[PDB]
Amino acid sequence: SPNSQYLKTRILDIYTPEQRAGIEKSEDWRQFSRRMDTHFPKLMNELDSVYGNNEALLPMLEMLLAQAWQSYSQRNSSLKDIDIARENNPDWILSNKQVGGVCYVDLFAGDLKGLKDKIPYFQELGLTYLHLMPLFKCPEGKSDGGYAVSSYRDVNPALGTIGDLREVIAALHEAGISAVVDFIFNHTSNEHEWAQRCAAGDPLFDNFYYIFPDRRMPDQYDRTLREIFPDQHPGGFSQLEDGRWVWTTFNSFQWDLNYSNPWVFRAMAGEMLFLANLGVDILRMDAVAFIWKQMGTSCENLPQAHALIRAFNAVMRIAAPAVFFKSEAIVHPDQVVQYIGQDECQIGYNPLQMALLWNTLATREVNLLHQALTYRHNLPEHTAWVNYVRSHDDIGWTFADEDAAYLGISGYDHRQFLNRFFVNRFDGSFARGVPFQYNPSTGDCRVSGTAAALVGLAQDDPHAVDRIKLLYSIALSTGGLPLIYLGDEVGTLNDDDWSQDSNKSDDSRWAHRPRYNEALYAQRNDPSTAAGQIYQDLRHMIAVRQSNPRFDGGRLVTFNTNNKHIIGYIRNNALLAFGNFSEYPQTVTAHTLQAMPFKAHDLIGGKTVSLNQDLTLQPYQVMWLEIA
Ligand SMILES: OC[C@H]1O[C@@](CO)(O[C@H]2O[C@H](CO)[C@@H](O)[C@H](O)[C@H]2O)[C@@H](O)[C@@H]1O
Repeated sequence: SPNSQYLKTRILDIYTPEQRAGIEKSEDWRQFSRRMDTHFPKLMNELDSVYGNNEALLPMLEMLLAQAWQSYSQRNSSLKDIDIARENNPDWILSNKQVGGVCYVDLFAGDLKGLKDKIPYFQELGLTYLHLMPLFKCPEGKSDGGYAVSSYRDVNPALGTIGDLREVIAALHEAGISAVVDFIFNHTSNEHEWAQRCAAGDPLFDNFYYIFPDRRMPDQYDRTLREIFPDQHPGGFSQLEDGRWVWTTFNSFQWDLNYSNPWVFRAMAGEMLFLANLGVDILRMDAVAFIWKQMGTSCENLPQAHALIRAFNAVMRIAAPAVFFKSEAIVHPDQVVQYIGQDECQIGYNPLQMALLWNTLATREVNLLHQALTYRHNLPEHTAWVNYVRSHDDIGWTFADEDAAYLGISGYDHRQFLNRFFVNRFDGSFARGVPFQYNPSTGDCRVSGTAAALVGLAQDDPHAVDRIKLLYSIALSTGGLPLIYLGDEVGTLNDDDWSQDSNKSDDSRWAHRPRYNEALYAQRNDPSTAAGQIYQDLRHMIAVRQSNPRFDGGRLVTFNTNNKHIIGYIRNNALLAFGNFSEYPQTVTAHTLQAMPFKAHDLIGGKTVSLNQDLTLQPYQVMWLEIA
């Protein structure tokens, strides 16, 4: 294997002697050279574990590094300052000051210029992080909400131009808001040039995807492949018009990229640099679990997948230190955590917590949630969870069967219950969700619907508003970077048109992808409306979180409340949080509280509370007691 010094000398070989001398003394080169020495060993090691003695590895590597230098050289000075800042503050992601939001540019603000006009609102809300959904060119009609990319460089014309995106990102930074976008690296649309040329037989794009002559191998692979959208097609393959079959983990119009080919990594790494230089702060690593395939395995979470992401991580450490990764791994808890590491994905969605928040609202029992916060919350140094209540996707019950077994709970039976409850097919349910991907051959099913629709706000359940505050209070205080599904802060309901839109009717996820509700946002300052109540509540908690140091970091210690309906935890040994998931008053006995100070101030309600006597919480009430 070649070393950093060797490769760097060859990188400089493109310059004339006179030029070279100049570069070798430049500041940019000094920084690039230093990072090369520090991080290249990791990049080489990761790529070697995956590609081994592949003849294309060395050539691809040198091509990628030359590209990395040009990219870093061209990188804007202001971005380089951020590189230096984060390179020296790896825990910026763990700060209590961070609070994020996510929205579709078209649905929330019309277009990019329109989104720029919303920035003042984002500041009003207190956001320091904004994830904008898929912005680039995609097939018209059906594109999986933009996740079927036809071009990584050309902005969706309906949203604006690449120039508009640059301005948006610049304006976000001016507003103290990091920009977060998707890095859809597991697949492209079947209309992407690479796909067309690969399928057409262009030798330059040979093996850029997985294409088979017939069902022989597809049938063998399908013996162990999980179905993500069984509604769209069985197994993981789709048939071409010419009869061949291509790997399509998701929709038929989304073709899985072939990372067993070194040139594919190089291609995507080039796309990462492009995004990096636009000023992106965090890249949402879409479908990280699926980037490596191996006959006989589930083709998820394989070793090479992790190795590749660590390789990608190394490239940013070298050519754009400010760019961090957000892992999207909605899988088994044991698998979810493996993507999180300073050298892999510094942060990642925490589906376990999100899933259990909803579970607890249904069962009124915090057992599973307590278990999770107790044994699966804390993370390695320099990494953090992205805690959320809802997302652009359905809700999957990804808790661990093994964990549930410890508590005497049957995973399969429990999910059947949860599914029925949230789609209003259970007596007394307050939820008004919609089914998503019911798989007849497995019994699995997910749930679609907005936070408000799932808590009963559609029918005006008097407990709806409090349930929302409760769910969000936990994502906001357990430790990690909280993410607000923009629209939830005013109690936005489901979209009542998607079911009849032929481009959406077969994807119930559009039920919880409503447009900006002008009427609800116009009520956010009125305490008599649900929108105002929800808004002022969330805004208050956001304010408290960002200003109070007791919330800093991502570590927590659970507290036994001795009440199966009340969750309890302590942050920094100074903030004691209680959450009542029962629609009835619930009590934490004075006996249970004997070790606590006699009185404590509650940041939620603002009152001083007595802990030397039974503490009775109102239905769905949450308390943030300062115990130190
Ligand atoms: O249920 C309404 C509507 O949802 C769609 C689109 O996602 O399918 C979902 O619901 C069906 C019936 O409950 C499930 O069988 C299916 O698996 C699930 O995705 C539409 O097909 C249906 O009309």
